[PDB]
Amino acid sequence: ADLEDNMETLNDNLKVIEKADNAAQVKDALTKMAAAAADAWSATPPKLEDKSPDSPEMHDFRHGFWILIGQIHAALHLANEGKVKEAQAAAEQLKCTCNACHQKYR
Amino acid sequence: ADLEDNMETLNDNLKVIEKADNAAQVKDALTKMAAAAADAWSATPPKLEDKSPDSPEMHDFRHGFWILIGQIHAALHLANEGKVKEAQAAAEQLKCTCNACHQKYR
Amino acid sequence: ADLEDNMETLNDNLKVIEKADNAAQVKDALTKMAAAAADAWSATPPKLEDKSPDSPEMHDFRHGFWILIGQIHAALHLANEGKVKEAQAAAEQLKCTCNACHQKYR
Amino acid sequence: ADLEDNMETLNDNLKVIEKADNAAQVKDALTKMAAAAADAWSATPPKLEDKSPDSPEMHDFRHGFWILIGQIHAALHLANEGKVKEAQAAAEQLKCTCNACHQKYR
Ligand code: HEC
Ligand code: HEC
Ligand code: HEC
Ligand code: HEC
Repeated sequence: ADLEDNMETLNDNLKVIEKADNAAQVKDALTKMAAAAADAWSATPPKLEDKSPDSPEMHDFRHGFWILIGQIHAALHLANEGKVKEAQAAAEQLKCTCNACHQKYR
Repeated sequence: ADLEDNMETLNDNLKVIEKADNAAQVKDALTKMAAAAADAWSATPPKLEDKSPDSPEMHDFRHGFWILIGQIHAALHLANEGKVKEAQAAAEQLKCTCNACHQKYR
Repeated sequence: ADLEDNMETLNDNLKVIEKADNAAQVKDALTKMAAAAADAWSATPPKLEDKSPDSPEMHDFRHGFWILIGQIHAALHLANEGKVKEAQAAAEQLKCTCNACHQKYR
Repeated sequence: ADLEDNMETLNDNLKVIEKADNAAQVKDALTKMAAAAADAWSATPPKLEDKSPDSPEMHDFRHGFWILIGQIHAALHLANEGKVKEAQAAAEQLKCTCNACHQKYR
Protein backbone atom coordinates (compact mmCIF):
# COMPACT_ATOMS: atom_id res chain seq x y z
CA ALA A 1 0.00 0.00 0.00
CA ASP A 2 1.20 3.59 -0.58
CA LEU A 3 2.46 5.96 2.14
CA GLU A 4 -0.96 7.67 2.43
CA ASP A 5 -2.84 4.40 3.32
CA ASN A 6 -0.16 3.49 5.86
CA MET A 7 -0.11 6.89 7.59
CA GLU A 8 -3.80 6.90 8.07
CA THR A 9 -3.52 3.36 9.53
CA LEU A 10 -0.83 4.79 11.91
CA ASN A 11 -3.16 7.65 13.03
CA ASP A 12 -6.27 5.52 13.50
CA ASN A 13 -4.56 2.86 15.62
CA LEU A 14 -3.11 5.60 17.83
CA LYS A 15 -6.74 6.56 18.59
CA VAL A 16 -7.89 3.05 19.02
CA ILE A 17 -5.14 2.86 21.62
CA GLU A 18 -6.31 6.06 23.34
CA LYS A 19 -10.00 5.07 23.75
CA ALA A 20 -9.01 1.49 24.46
CA ASP A 21 -10.30 -0.39 27.52
CA ASN A 22 -8.42 -3.75 27.49
CA ALA A 23 -4.95 -4.94 26.52
CA ALA A 24 -6.08 -6.94 23.43
CA GLN A 25 -7.19 -3.65 21.85
CA VAL A 26 -3.79 -2.09 22.28
CA LYS A 27 -1.78 -5.17 21.29
CA ASP A 28 -3.62 -5.55 17.96
CA ALA A 29 -3.47 -1.79 17.29
CA LEU A 30 0.27 -1.65 18.12
CA THR A 31 0.92 -4.75 15.96
CA LYS A 32 -0.86 -3.17 12.97
CA MET A 33 1.08 0.09 13.51
CA ALA A 34 4.41 -1.77 13.29
CA ALA A 35 3.32 -3.37 9.99
CA ALA A 36 2.08 -0.06 8.56
CA ALA A 37 5.44 1.55 9.36
CA ALA A 38 7.29 -1.45 7.90
CA ASP A 39 4.98 -1.28 4.83
CA ALA A 40 5.78 2.43 4.39
CA TRP A 41 9.52 1.61 4.08
CA SER A 42 9.52 1.40 0.32
CA ALA A 43 7.50 4.57 -0.20
CA THR A 44 9.11 7.77 -1.48
CA PRO A 45 7.38 10.89 -0.13
CA PRO A 46 6.50 13.63 -2.65
CA LYS A 47 9.06 16.11 -1.25
CA LEU A 48 11.76 13.44 -1.62
CA GLU A 49 10.49 12.10 -4.94
CA ASP A 50 13.48 13.69 -6.73
CA LYS A 51 16.03 12.27 -4.34
CA SER A 52 17.96 9.26 -4.95
CA PRO A 53 17.15 6.37 -2.53
CA ASP A 54 20.52 6.39 -0.80
CA SER A 55 20.62 10.13 -0.08
CA PRO A 56 21.13 11.33 3.50
CA GLU A 57 17.51 12.66 3.65
CA MET A 58 16.05 9.46 2.24
CA HIS A 59 18.15 7.32 4.57
CA ASP A 60 17.04 9.40 7.57
CA PHE A 61 13.49 9.02 6.30
CA ARG A 62 13.63 5.20 6.36
CA HIS A 63 15.65 5.19 9.60
CA GLY A 64 12.78 7.16 11.12
CA PHE A 65 10.36 4.32 10.50
CA TRP A 66 12.94 1.88 11.94
CA ILE A 67 13.04 3.93 15.15
CA LEU A 68 9.24 4.12 15.20
CA ILE A 69 8.98 0.27 14.93
CA GLY A 70 11.46 -0.12 17.81
CA GLN A 71 9.26 2.22 19.87
CA ILE A 72 6.03 0.46 18.80
CA HIS A 73 7.48 -2.94 19.75
CA ALA A 74 8.53 -1.67 23.16
CA ALA A 75 5.01 -0.49 23.79
CA LEU A 76 3.80 -3.84 22.40
CA HIS A 77 5.94 -5.44 25.06
CA LEU A 78 4.10 -3.46 27.73
CA ALA A 79 0.80 -4.52 26.20
CA ASN A 80 1.86 -8.20 26.13
CA GLU A 81 2.65 -7.91 29.86
CA GLY A 82 -0.84 -6.62 30.52
CA LYS A 83 0.33 -3.03 31.21
CA VAL A 84 -2.47 -1.14 29.45
CA LYS A 85 -1.93 2.28 31.02
CA GLU A 86 1.82 2.15 30.18
CA ALA A 87 1.37 1.06 26.57
CA GLN A 88 -1.08 3.92 26.07
CA ALA A 89 1.39 6.41 27.53
CA ALA A 90 4.09 4.85 25.31
CA ALA A 91 1.75 5.10 22.29
CA GLU A 92 1.16 8.81 22.98
CA GLN A 93 4.91 9.40 23.21
CA LEU A 94 5.32 8.15 19.67
CA LYS A 95 4.37 11.50 18.21
CA CYS A 96 7.83 12.98 18.92
CA THR A 97 8.77 10.59 16.10
CA CYS A 98 5.66 11.23 13.99
CA ASN A 99 6.12 15.04 14.29
CA ALA A 100 9.91 14.84 13.69
CA CYS A 101 9.43 13.18 10.32
CA HIS A 102 6.46 15.32 9.28
CA GLN A 103 8.47 18.45 10.06
CA LYS A 104 11.36 17.34 7.86
CA TYR A 105 9.72 15.55 4.94
CA ARG A 106 5.92 15.97 4.88
CA ALA B 1 6.85 -8.82 -3.15
CA ASP B 2 7.40 -12.52 -2.30
CA LEU B 3 9.19 -13.55 0.89
CA GLU B 4 11.25 -15.84 -1.33
CA ASP B 5 12.10 -12.98 -3.66
CA ASN B 6 12.94 -10.85 -0.60
CA MET B 7 15.36 -13.52 0.65
CA GLU B 8 16.93 -13.72 -2.81
CA THR B 9 17.27 -9.93 -2.74
CA LEU B 10 19.15 -10.19 0.59
CA ASN B 11 21.33 -13.10 -0.56
CA ASP B 12 22.23 -11.65 -3.96
CA ASN B 13 22.97 -8.21 -2.52
CA LEU B 14 25.18 -9.87 0.05
CA LYS B 15 27.04 -11.29 -2.99
CA VAL B 16 27.36 -7.89 -4.65
CA ILE B 17 28.79 -6.37 -1.46
CA GLU B 18 31.44 -9.09 -1.12
CA LYS B 19 32.67 -8.48 -4.72
CA ALA B 20 32.27 -4.72 -4.68
CA ASP B 21 35.14 -2.28 -5.34
CA ASN B 22 33.72 1.15 -4.27
CA ALA B 23 31.52 2.43 -1.43
CA ALA B 24 28.65 3.37 -3.75
CA GLN B 25 28.14 -0.25 -4.82
CA VAL B 26 28.03 -1.42 -1.18
CA LYS B 27 25.95 1.57 -0.04
CA ASP B 28 23.43 0.81 -2.74
CA ALA B 29 23.28 -2.94 -2.01
CA LEU B 30 22.88 -2.37 1.72
CA THR B 31 19.99 0.03 0.97
CA LYS B 32 18.33 -2.64 -1.21
CA MET B 33 18.80 -5.18 1.59
CA ALA B 34 16.98 -3.01 4.19
CA ALA B 35 14.14 -2.55 1.69
CA ALA B 36 13.79 -6.30 1.16
CA ALA B 37 13.75 -6.89 4.96
CA ALA B 38 11.04 -4.27 5.49
CA ASP B 39 8.95 -5.82 2.71
CA ALA B 40 9.24 -9.23 4.29
CA TRP B 41 7.60 -7.80 7.45
CA SER B 42 4.17 -8.78 6.12
CA ALA B 43 5.13 -12.36 5.23
CA THR B 44 4.05 -15.45 7.09
CA PRO B 45 6.73 -18.14 6.61
CA PRO B 46 5.45 -21.61 5.56
CA LYS B 47 6.46 -23.25 8.89
CA LEU B 48 4.59 -20.64 10.94
CA GLU B 49 1.35 -20.69 8.84
CA ASP B 50 -0.72 -22.52 11.41
CA LYS B 51 0.29 -20.25 14.31
CA SER B 52 -1.67 -17.20 15.47
CA PRO B 53 -0.49 -13.93 13.82
CA ASP B 54 0.03 -12.62 17.38
CA SER B 55 1.91 -15.72 18.44
CA PRO B 56 5.28 -15.29 20.15
CA GLU B 57 6.75 -17.07 17.11
CA MET B 58 5.42 -14.60 14.52
CA HIS B 59 6.47 -11.70 16.73
CA ASP B 60 9.99 -13.11 16.91
CA PHE B 61 9.97 -13.55 13.14
CA ARG B 62 9.44 -9.76 12.84
CA HIS B 63 11.91 -8.86 15.60
CA GLY B 64 14.51 -10.73 13.53
CA PHE B 65 13.98 -8.29 10.64
CA TRP B 66 14.11 -5.30 12.93
CA ILE B 67 17.54 -6.42 14.20
CA LEU B 68 18.71 -7.19 10.67
CA ILE B 69 17.75 -3.75 9.37
CA GLY B 70 19.46 -2.08 12.31
CA GLN B 71 22.67 -3.97 11.47
CA ILE B 72 22.34 -3.24 7.75
CA HIS B 73 22.04 0.47 8.63
CA ALA B 74 25.04 0.23 10.93
CA ALA B 75 27.05 -1.16 7.96
CA LEU B 76 25.74 1.66 5.73
CA HIS B 77 27.08 4.34 8.07
CA LEU B 78 30.59 2.96 7.56
CA ALA B 79 30.06 2.86 3.79
CA ASN B 80 28.84 6.50 3.94
CA GLU B 81 32.18 7.40 5.51
CA GLY B 82 33.88 5.55 2.64
CA LYS B 83 35.31 2.68 4.67
CA VAL B 84 34.56 -0.03 2.15
CA LYS B 85 36.58 -2.89 3.59
CA GLU B 86 34.96 -2.16 6.94
CA ALA B 87 31.44 -2.12 5.46
CA GLN B 88 32.13 -5.33 3.59
CA ALA B 89 33.33 -6.90 6.82
CA ALA B 90 30.23 -5.62 8.61
CA ALA B 91 28.01 -7.00 5.80
CA GLU B 92 29.66 -10.42 6.23
CA GLN B 93 28.80 -10.47 9.95
CA LEU B 94 25.12 -10.12 8.97
CA LYS B 95 24.93 -13.81 7.95
CA CYS B 96 24.96 -14.66 11.70
CA THR B 97 21.53 -12.89 11.73
CA CYS B 98 20.26 -14.46 8.50
CA ASN B 99 21.17 -17.85 9.91
CA ALA B 100 19.77 -17.22 13.43
CA CYS B 101 16.32 -16.77 11.94
CA HIS B 102 16.70 -19.67 9.51
CA GLN B 103 17.30 -22.23 12.23
CA LYS B 104 14.06 -21.12 13.85
CA TYR B 105 11.53 -20.60 11.07
CA ARG B 106 12.79 -21.97 7.70
CA ALA C 1 28.61 11.73 36.33
CA ASP C 2 25.63 13.20 38.08
CA LEU C 3 22.12 12.91 36.77
CA GLU C 4 22.23 16.74 37.06
CA ASP C 5 25.59 16.96 35.32
CA ASN C 6 24.30 14.67 32.58
CA MET C 7 21.20 16.86 32.15
CA GLU C 8 23.21 20.11 31.99
CA THR C 9 25.54 18.49 29.43
CA LEU C 10 22.48 17.51 27.40
CA ASN C 11 21.14 21.04 27.79
CA ASP C 12 24.35 22.84 26.93
CA ASN C 13 25.03 20.85 23.80
CA LEU C 14 21.56 21.66 22.37
CA LYS C 15 22.58 25.33 22.54
CA VAL C 16 26.04 24.65 21.05
CA ILE C 17 24.31 22.95 18.12
CA GLU C 18 21.83 25.72 17.42
CA LYS C 19 24.72 28.21 17.40
CA ALA C 20 26.98 25.97 15.31
CA ASP C 21 28.40 26.90 11.89
CA ASN C 22 29.92 23.61 10.61
CA ALA C 23 29.14 19.90 10.61
CA ALA C 24 32.13 19.10 12.81
CA GLN C 25 30.62 21.18 15.62
CA VAL C 26 27.23 19.50 15.42
CA LYS C 27 28.81 16.07 15.22
CA ASP C 28 30.95 16.75 18.30
CA ALA C 29 28.07 18.16 20.38
CA LEU C 30 25.77 15.24 19.39
CA THR C 31 28.42 12.67 20.37
CA LYS C 32 28.70 14.17 23.84
CA MET C 33 24.92 14.20 24.23
CA ALA C 34 24.77 10.45 23.52
CA ALA C 35 27.56 9.81 26.04
CA ALA C 36 25.74 11.78 28.74
CA ALA C 37 22.53 9.80 28.07
CA ALA C 38 24.31 6.43 28.27
CA ASP C 39 26.02 7.57 31.43
CA ALA C 40 22.66 8.43 33.02
CA TRP C 41 21.56 4.81 32.64
CA SER C 42 22.45 4.01 36.28
CA ALA C 43 20.78 7.03 37.85
CA THR C 44 17.65 6.87 39.99
CA PRO C 45 15.77 10.18 39.56
CA PRO C 46 14.47 11.66 42.85
CA LYS C 47 10.86 11.03 42.06
CA LEU C 48 11.42 7.26 41.66
CA GLU C 49 13.77 6.55 44.58
CA ASP C 50 11.09 4.67 46.57
CA LYS C 51 10.22 2.45 43.62
CA SER C 52 11.61 -0.96 42.82
CA PRO C 53 14.69 -0.54 40.55
CA ASP C 54 13.02 -3.13 38.30
CA SER C 55 9.70 -1.38 38.37
CA PRO C 56 8.11 -0.41 35.03
CA GLU C 57 8.83 3.30 35.84
CA MET C 58 12.58 2.64 36.31
CA HIS C 59 12.64 0.43 33.21
CA ASP C 60 10.80 3.21 31.31
CA PHE C 61 13.31 5.75 32.67
CA ARG C 62 16.25 3.86 31.12
CA HIS C 63 14.25 3.08 27.99
CA GLY C 64 13.74 6.82 27.53
CA PHE C 65 17.51 7.17 27.39
CA TRP C 66 17.75 4.36 24.89
CA ILE C 67 15.26 6.15 22.64
CA LEU C 68 17.09 9.49 23.05
CA ILE C 69 20.44 7.99 21.99
CA GLY C 70 18.78 6.45 18.91
CA GLN C 71 17.47 9.88 17.99
CA ILE C 72 20.88 11.49 18.64
CA HIS C 73 22.62 8.92 16.42
CA ALA C 74 20.02 9.53 13.68
CA ALA C 75 20.78 13.27 13.74
CA LEU C 76 24.51 12.48 13.88
CA HIS C 77 24.19 10.73 10.47
CA LEU C 78 22.80 13.84 8.80
CA ALA C 79 25.71 15.82 10.29
CA ASN C 80 28.19 13.13 9.13
CA GLU C 81 26.87 13.76 5.63
CA GLY C 82 27.61 17.47 6.32
CA LYS C 83 24.03 18.77 6.12
CA VAL C 84 24.28 21.23 9.00
CA LYS C 85 20.83 22.84 8.87
CA GLU C 86 19.20 19.44 8.58
CA ALA C 87 21.14 18.25 11.62
CA GLN C 88 20.38 21.46 13.50
CA ALA C 89 16.64 20.96 12.95
CA ALA C 90 16.83 17.29 13.99
CA ALA C 91 18.79 18.24 17.11
CA GLU C 92 16.16 20.79 18.13
CA GLN C 93 13.41 18.20 17.67
CA LEU C 94 15.12 16.00 20.33
CA LYS C 95 13.45 18.35 22.87
CA CYS C 96 10.12 16.53 22.35
CA THR C 97 11.86 13.48 23.86
CA CYS C 98 13.45 15.49 26.70
CA ASN C 99 10.00 16.93 27.50
CA ALA C 100 8.33 13.52 27.42
CA CYS C 101 10.63 12.10 30.07
CA HIS C 102 10.37 15.29 32.13
CA GLN C 103 6.61 15.24 32.25
CA LYS C 104 6.73 11.69 33.63
CA TYR C 105 9.61 11.65 36.12
CA ARG C 106 11.00 15.19 36.64
CA ALA D 1 33.22 0.41 34.91
CA ASP D 2 36.20 -0.32 32.70
CA LEU D 3 35.63 -2.00 29.37
CA GLU D 4 37.35 -5.20 30.52
CA ASP D 5 35.01 -5.47 33.57
CA ASN D 6 31.91 -4.63 31.59
CA MET D 7 32.70 -7.42 29.17
CA GLU D 8 33.14 -9.71 31.99
CA THR D 9 29.76 -9.08 33.61
CA LEU D 10 28.14 -9.46 30.12
CA ASN D 11 29.81 -12.86 29.66
CA ASP D 12 29.04 -14.18 33.16
CA ASN D 13 25.39 -13.15 33.06
CA LEU D 14 24.88 -14.76 29.64
CA LYS D 15 26.05 -18.03 31.31
CA VAL D 16 23.75 -17.49 34.29
CA ILE D 17 20.91 -17.23 31.78
CA GLU D 18 22.16 -20.31 30.02
CA LYS D 19 21.89 -22.25 33.30
CA ALA D 20 18.81 -20.60 34.83
CA ASP D 21 15.74 -22.50 36.11
CA ASN D 22 13.30 -19.62 36.77
CA ALA D 23 12.56 -16.27 35.17
CA ALA D 24 13.83 -14.26 38.15
CA GLN D 25 17.37 -15.41 37.36
CA VAL D 26 16.99 -14.47 33.70
CA LYS D 27 15.45 -11.02 34.43
CA ASP D 28 18.15 -10.07 36.95
CA ALA D 29 20.95 -11.20 34.61
CA LEU D 30 19.54 -9.45 31.52
CA THR D 31 19.09 -6.28 33.56
CA LYS D 32 22.76 -6.37 34.58
CA MET D 33 23.78 -6.86 30.95
CA ALA D 34 21.91 -3.82 29.69
CA ALA D 35 23.57 -1.79 32.40
CA ALA D 36 27.07 -3.10 31.56
CA ALA D 37 26.59 -2.32 27.86
CA ALA D 38 25.56 1.26 28.67
CA ASP D 39 28.55 1.56 31.05
CA ALA D 40 30.99 0.53 28.26
CA TRP D 41 29.68 3.34 26.01
CA SER D 42 32.54 5.71 26.96
CA ALA D 43 35.41 3.24 26.42
CA THR D 44 37.99 3.34 23.72
CA PRO D 45 38.95 -0.27 22.88
CA PRO D 46 42.71 -0.93 22.44
CA LYS D 47 42.40 -1.41 18.66
CA LEU D 48 40.75 2.03 18.04
CA GLU D 49 43.13 4.26 20.12
CA ASP D 50 44.65 5.53 16.85
CA LYS D 51 41.31 6.92 15.53
CA SER D 52 39.37 10.15 16.01
CA PRO D 53 37.11 9.96 19.12
CA ASP D 54 34.39 10.46 16.46
CA SER D 55 35.85 8.34 13.65
CA PRO D 56 33.29 6.15 11.83
CA GLU D 57 34.84 3.23 13.73
CA MET D 58 34.37 4.70 17.21
CA HIS D 59 30.75 5.59 16.38
CA ASP D 60 30.17 2.07 15.02
CA PHE D 61 31.66 0.70 18.27
CA ARG D 62 29.26 2.70 20.43
CA HIS D 63 26.35 1.90 18.12
CA GLY D 64 26.92 -1.82 18.72
CA PHE D 65 26.10 -1.40 22.43
CA TRP D 66 22.95 0.53 21.54
CA ILE D 67 21.76 -2.35 19.30
CA LEU D 68 22.84 -4.84 21.99
CA ILE D 69 20.80 -3.12 24.74
CA GLY D 70 17.77 -3.12 22.47
CA GLN D 71 18.18 -6.87 22.02
CA ILE D 72 18.70 -7.30 25.73
CA HIS D 73 15.47 -5.46 26.60
CA ALA D 74 13.50 -7.45 24.04
CA ALA D 75 14.55 -10.71 25.76
CA LEU D 76 13.85 -9.15 29.17
CA HIS D 77 10.19 -8.64 28.19
CA LEU D 78 10.05 -12.38 27.38
CA ALA D 79 11.35 -13.14 30.87
CA ASN D 80 8.86 -10.63 32.36
CA GLU D 81 6.16 -12.71 30.66
CA GLY D 82 7.57 -15.82 32.36
CA LYS D 83 8.60 -17.36 29.01
CA VAL D 84 12.00 -18.61 30.14
CA LYS D 85 12.93 -20.80 27.13
CA GLU D 86 12.11 -17.95 24.74
CA ALA D 87 14.15 -15.60 26.90
CA GLN D 88 17.03 -18.06 27.02
CA ALA D 89 17.00 -18.55 23.23
CA ALA D 90 16.84 -14.77 22.73
CA ALA D 91 19.82 -14.35 25.03
CA GLU D 92 21.71 -16.99 23.08
CA GLN D 93 21.03 -15.32 19.72
CA LEU D 94 22.69 -12.25 21.22
CA LYS D 95 26.08 -13.82 20.22
CA CYS D 96 25.73 -12.36 16.72
CA THR D 97 26.07 -8.90 18.14
CA CYS D 98 28.90 -9.89 20.59
CA ASN D 99 30.84 -11.67 17.82
CA ALA D 100 30.29 -8.98 15.20
CA CYS D 101 31.87 -6.39 17.43
CA HIS D 102 34.69 -8.74 18.45
CA GLN D 103 35.53 -9.59 14.82
CA LYS D 104 35.81 -5.87 14.04
CA TYR D 105 37.40 -4.34 17.16
CA ARG D 106 38.70 -6.91 19.67
C1 HEC E 1 3.32 8.25 13.99
C2 HEC E 1 2.56 7.52 14.82
C3 HEC E 1 2.63 8.90 12.75
C4 HEC E 1 1.32 9.20 12.51
C5 HEC E 1 0.04 9.09 13.36
C6 HEC E 1 1.25 9.75 11.18
N1 HEC E 1 2.50 9.73 10.61
FE1 HEC E 1 3.09 10.35 8.93
N2 HEC E 1 3.71 11.07 7.08
C7 HEC E 1 4.99 11.11 6.55
C8 HEC E 1 4.93 11.77 5.28
C9 HEC E 1 6.15 11.99 4.38
C10 HEC E 1 3.65 12.11 5.04
C11 HEC E 1 3.14 12.80 3.76
C12 HEC E 1 2.44 11.75 2.89
C13 HEC E 1 1.97 12.39 1.60
O1 HEC E 1 2.10 13.65 1.52
O2 HEC E 1 1.46 11.69 0.66
C14 HEC E 1 2.85 11.69 6.17
C15 HEC E 1 1.50 11.88 6.32
C16 HEC E 1 0.69 11.59 7.40
C17 HEC E 1 -0.72 11.87 7.56
C18 HEC E 1 -1.64 12.57 6.53
C19 HEC E 1 -2.12 11.41 5.65
C20 HEC E 1 -2.98 11.81 4.47
O3 HEC E 1 -4.11 11.24 4.33
O4 HEC E 1 -2.52 12.68 3.67
C21 HEC E 1 -1.14 11.38 8.74
C22 HEC E 1 -2.59 11.47 9.29
C23 HEC E 1 0.01 10.78 9.37
N3 HEC E 1 1.09 10.96 8.54
C24 HEC E 1 0.08 10.18 10.60
C25 HEC E 1 6.12 10.61 7.10
C26 HEC E 1 6.15 10.04 8.34
C27 HEC E 1 7.27 9.39 8.95
C28 HEC E 1 8.62 9.28 8.23
C29 HEC E 1 9.70 8.68 8.74
C30 HEC E 1 6.87 8.94 10.16
C31 HEC E 1 7.65 8.19 11.26
C32 HEC E 1 5.49 9.29 10.32
N4 HEC E 1 5.10 9.97 9.20
C33 HEC E 1 4.72 9.03 11.41
C34 HEC E 1 3.36 9.21 11.55
C1 HEC F 1 20.34 -12.22 5.83
C2 HEC F 1 21.11 -11.25 5.32
C3 HEC F 1 19.58 -13.27 4.94
C4 HEC F 1 19.87 -13.76 3.72
C5 HEC F 1 21.14 -13.47 2.88
C6 HEC F 1 18.82 -14.70 3.37
N1 HEC F 1 17.89 -14.71 4.39
FE1 HEC F 1 16.20 -15.77 4.75
N2 HEC F 1 14.52 -16.76 5.05
C7 HEC F 1 13.63 -16.74 6.11
C8 HEC F 1 12.68 -17.80 5.90
C9 HEC F 1 11.47 -18.17 6.77
C10 HEC F 1 12.98 -18.42 4.77
C11 HEC F 1 12.17 -19.60 4.19
C12 HEC F 1 11.28 -19.09 3.06
C13 HEC F 1 10.39 -20.21 2.56
O1 HEC F 1 10.79 -21.41 2.61
O2 HEC F 1 9.27 -19.89 2.11
C14 HEC F 1 14.16 -17.79 4.20
C15 HEC F 1 14.80 -18.18 3.04
C16 HEC F 1 15.93 -17.67 2.45
C17 HEC F 1 16.54 -18.15 1.21
C18 HEC F 1 16.03 -19.35 0.37
C19 HEC F 1 15.26 -18.87 -0.84
C20 HEC F 1 14.69 -20.02 -1.65
O3 HEC F 1 13.82 -19.75 -2.52
O4 HEC F 1 15.08 -21.20 -1.42
C21 HEC F 1 17.62 -17.37 0.98
C22 HEC F 1 18.63 -17.45 -0.18
C23 HEC F 1 17.72 -16.40 2.05
N3 HEC F 1 16.68 -16.62 2.92
C24 HEC F 1 18.70 -15.44 2.21
C25 HEC F 1 13.66 -15.86 7.17
C26 HEC F 1 14.67 -14.98 7.44
C27 HEC F 1 14.84 -14.05 8.56
C28 HEC F 1 13.83 -13.83 9.72
C29 HEC F 1 13.86 -12.87 10.68
C30 HEC F 1 15.98 -13.40 8.33
C31 HEC F 1 16.66 -12.35 9.19
C32 HEC F 1 16.54 -13.88 7.10
N4 HEC F 1 15.73 -14.87 6.58
C33 HEC F 1 17.74 -13.50 6.56
C34 HEC F 1 18.33 -13.84 5.36
C1 HEC G 1 14.68 9.26 30.23
C2 HEC G 1 14.59 10.41 30.96
C3 HEC G 1 15.08 11.85 30.60
C4 HEC G 1 15.46 12.28 29.40
C5 HEC G 1 15.45 11.48 28.05
C6 HEC G 1 15.92 13.62 29.54
N1 HEC G 1 15.76 14.02 30.84
FE1 HEC G 1 16.39 15.86 31.56
N2 HEC G 1 16.01 15.19 33.44
C7 HEC G 1 15.34 14.02 33.76
C8 HEC G 1 14.97 14.10 35.14
C9 HEC G 1 14.20 13.00 35.87
C10 HEC G 1 15.40 15.27 35.64
C11 HEC G 1 15.22 15.79 37.10
C12 HEC G 1 16.37 15.30 37.99
C13 HEC G 1 16.45 16.06 39.31
O1 HEC G 1 15.54 16.90 39.60
O2 HEC G 1 17.42 15.86 40.10
C14 HEC G 1 16.07 15.99 34.57
C15 HEC G 1 16.62 17.23 34.67
C16 HEC G 1 16.99 18.04 33.63
C17 HEC G 1 17.44 19.42 33.69
C18 HEC G 1 17.59 20.28 34.94
C19 HEC G 1 18.72 19.74 35.83
C20 HEC G 1 18.66 20.49 37.14
O3 HEC G 1 18.78 19.88 38.24
O4 HEC G 1 18.48 21.73 37.09
C21 HEC G 1 17.72 19.84 32.45
C22 HEC G 1 18.22 21.24 32.06
C23 HEC G 1 17.45 18.74 31.55
N3 HEC G 1 17.00 17.69 32.30
C24 HEC G 1 17.60 18.74 30.20
C25 HEC G 1 17.37 17.68 29.37
C26 HEC G 1 17.56 17.68 27.95
C27 HEC G 1 18.05 18.87 27.14
C28 HEC G 1 17.20 16.46 27.51
C29 HEC G 1 17.21 15.86 26.10
C30 HEC G 1 18.08 16.27 25.16
C31 HEC G 1 16.82 15.68 28.64
N4 HEC G 1 16.90 16.44 29.77
C32 HEC G 1 16.38 14.39 28.52
C33 HEC G 1 15.02 12.97 32.92
C34 HEC G 1 15.27 12.95 31.54
C1 HEC H 1 30.18 -2.75 20.81
C2 HEC H 1 31.24 -3.55 20.99
C3 HEC H 1 31.11 -4.92 21.71
C4 HEC H 1 30.03 -5.67 22.00
C5 HEC H 1 28.54 -5.47 21.62
C6 HEC H 1 30.46 -6.80 22.80
N1 HEC H 1 31.81 -6.71 22.96
FE1 HEC H 1 32.93 -8.05 24.22
N2 HEC H 1 34.54 -6.88 23.83
C7 HEC H 1 34.64 -5.77 22.99
C8 HEC H 1 36.02 -5.37 22.94
C9 HEC H 1 36.63 -4.19 22.17
C10 HEC H 1 36.72 -6.20 23.72
C11 HEC H 1 38.26 -6.13 23.96
C12 HEC H 1 38.57 -5.38 25.28
C13 HEC H 1 40.07 -5.34 25.55
O1 HEC H 1 40.87 -5.85 24.72
O2 HEC H 1 40.49 -4.81 26.60
C14 HEC H 1 35.81 -7.19 24.29
C15 HEC H 1 36.16 -8.23 25.15
C16 HEC H 1 35.33 -9.20 25.69
C17 HEC H 1 35.67 -10.25 26.65
C18 HEC H 1 37.01 -10.55 27.32
C19 HEC H 1 37.63 -11.80 26.66
C20 HEC H 1 39.10 -11.67 26.30
O3 HEC H 1 39.79 -12.70 26.11
O4 HEC H 1 39.59 -10.53 26.17
C21 HEC H 1 34.56 -10.96 26.87
C22 HEC H 1 34.44 -12.16 27.83
C23 HEC H 1 33.48 -10.42 26.08
N3 HEC H 1 34.00 -9.36 25.38
C24 HEC H 1 32.20 -10.91 26.05
C25 HEC H 1 31.16 -10.30 25.40
C26 HEC H 1 29.77 -10.72 25.43
C27 HEC H 1 29.20 -11.93 26.22
C28 HEC H 1 29.11 -9.84 24.67
C29 HEC H 1 27.61 -9.78 24.43
C30 HEC H 1 26.74 -10.50 25.16
C31 HEC H 1 30.03 -8.87 24.11
N4 HEC H 1 31.29 -9.18 24.57
C32 HEC H 1 29.67 -7.83 23.27
C33 HEC H 1 33.60 -5.15 22.32
C34 HEC H 1 32.26 -5.57 22.33
